Amino acid sequence: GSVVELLGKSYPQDDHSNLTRKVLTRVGRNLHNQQHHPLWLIKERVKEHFYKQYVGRFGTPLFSVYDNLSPVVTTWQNFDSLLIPADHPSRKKGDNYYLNRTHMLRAHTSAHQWDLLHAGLDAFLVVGDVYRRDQIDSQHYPIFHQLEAVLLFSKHELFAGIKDGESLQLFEQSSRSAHKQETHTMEAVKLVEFDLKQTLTRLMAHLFGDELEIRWVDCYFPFTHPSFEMEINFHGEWLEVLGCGVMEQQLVNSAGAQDRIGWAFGLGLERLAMILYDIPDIRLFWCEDERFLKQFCVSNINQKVKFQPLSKYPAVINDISFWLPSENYAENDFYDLVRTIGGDLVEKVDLIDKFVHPKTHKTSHCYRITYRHMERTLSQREVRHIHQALQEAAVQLLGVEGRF
Ligand SMILES: N[C@@H](Cc1ccccc1)C(=O)O
Repeated sequence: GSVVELLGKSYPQDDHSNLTRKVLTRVGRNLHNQQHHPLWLIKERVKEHFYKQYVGRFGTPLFSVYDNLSPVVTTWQNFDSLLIPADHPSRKKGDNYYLNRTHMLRAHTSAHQWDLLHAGLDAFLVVGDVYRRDQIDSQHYPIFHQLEAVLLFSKHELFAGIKDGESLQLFEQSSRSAHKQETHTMEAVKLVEFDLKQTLTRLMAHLFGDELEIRWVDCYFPFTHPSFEMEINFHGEWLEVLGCGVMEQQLVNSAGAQDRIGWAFGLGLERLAMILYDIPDIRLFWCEDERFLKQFCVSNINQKVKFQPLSKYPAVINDISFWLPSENYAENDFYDLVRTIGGDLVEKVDLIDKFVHPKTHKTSHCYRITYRHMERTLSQREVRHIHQALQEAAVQLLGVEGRF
């Protein structure tokens, strides 16, 4: 219709609006605040590291923790506050859940960094549900959870370890390099980067034990420089679990935190939980199967959980092919439709073939859908009927022409 009502507020619909009822109905579910949920367990262990295991020169900073911020944010909060350019590909309608042109469900917990800095906070964690439009497989879900951490330092704290530290400065006017921002001194950046990497290495040792294999990968974000991803070697592959870096000075200065340099990080809770607990499919976080959920009810949050694998059920594979409409088709629109109709019956969707017809000039797409339930065997009848409903919905709602 013309308006969406969410959390007591009204959003007029426009050309950017792309929310689905299934996604909207999970706003407020807050799995990260559900006692004994694995995502809540990871949040509680990370909070304990900051409460008891982080120490600086001036003692432990008191990190305040915000786990109940509304996910409805403006484009300015999600993008402009973090220096994301207007033409950046992360803003595309295909990849984000937009209530309208002005409001969206946050795609990251970094959407709250400016506001919390603007409130005068120098040490904080944000934990919350985040929303992205993407592909369907065992590692991707429309809703996932992140833990954000921000720590700011004055020159007095950063240089407290040396007698003439008061003569050193956070800022200078030089040039941006791979190692630093144009207005940062190398003296400050090396100390901030070291504290960021040391804190994260220690936290991973406090979540996983002492035999973990991690590596730092240099990368880019518009809101940090220098920036890194931490990867964990798991099942023979290097997997990214977080993004981090030295906060861009324009962001810190814009929020009113003058004379501070900071580090920031964003952890993917499902990515970490899937490695820490050997959870094979991200749909298990949303299931109500006691075989999965009972395993995370522990008396001490430091108990090493040894998750017991669930039985794996057979799959039913079906292909769906259709001619795309002349304009405006996006693969994410089809993936959203599969999530709406197929739901948690669908393990993955792969685009396996595309071609252009010589006479009509139309593009054909062929998608392979793997139906596999996490809790039971699927009947051939339920998959056949659901697959047919998906074909009808694609023609009616996406304007495709069936090749069926
Ligand atoms: N917001 C980034 C992670 C990040 C957070 C903080 C600093 C740098 C990177 C993401 O979602 O990938």
